[PDB]
Amino acid sequence: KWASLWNWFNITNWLWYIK
Repeated sequence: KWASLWNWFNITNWLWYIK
């Protein structure tokens, strides 16, 4: 299902900190 959009939607929180 559309449950394959949150696994990355939460990454933009820490990954944004990594970059």
